[PDB]
Amino acid sequence: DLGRKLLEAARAGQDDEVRILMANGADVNAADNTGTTPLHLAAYSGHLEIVEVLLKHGADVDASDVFGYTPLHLAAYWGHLEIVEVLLKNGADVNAMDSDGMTPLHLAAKWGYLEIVEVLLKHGAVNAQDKFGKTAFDISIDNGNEDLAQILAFYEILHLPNLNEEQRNAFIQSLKDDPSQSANLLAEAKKLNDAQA
Repeated sequence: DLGRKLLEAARAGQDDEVRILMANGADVNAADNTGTTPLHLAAYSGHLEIVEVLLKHGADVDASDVFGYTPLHLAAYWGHLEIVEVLLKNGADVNAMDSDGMTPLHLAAKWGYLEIVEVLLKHGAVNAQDKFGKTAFDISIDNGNEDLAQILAFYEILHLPNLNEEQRNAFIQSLKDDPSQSANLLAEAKKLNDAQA
């Protein structure tokens, strides 16, 4: 049973066993009844090289399990920066949502992965609300993570349509003087954004 062997080797990080299983015609996109594929297990376990091989042989980069998790979800949840970069480089939907409406940005913000949040925003990650109506910034505020709230408020302020350059740079400079106030400045910015619309 080559599919099961490929799933086991993908989860255990056995690179040469994955190569040999591929050489015998194992299905790159073999999924168990939960919808979990070898790319899922390699992105979850943190095996970058197996991610690169699987993607090289045609692994579905946007395969979702019965919970709605894509491999990008798993890489963001478990803090695998380089696997996030590799999956995005191979066309992963940066805005994929799970059963709870959560994007990889939500899961990366949940654990305070600053670099993964940066990489996701570089690839055009969108600000979305989960089932609880919460954004990645809200998650940043529920936790005591000042840096993450500062970055996410930087991006929210950066993308407001009705602020002019002097106001936007004033809010950004106000995000570098005291980051503890990142939650208040964004609200001030949003009020101004809606007064000039």
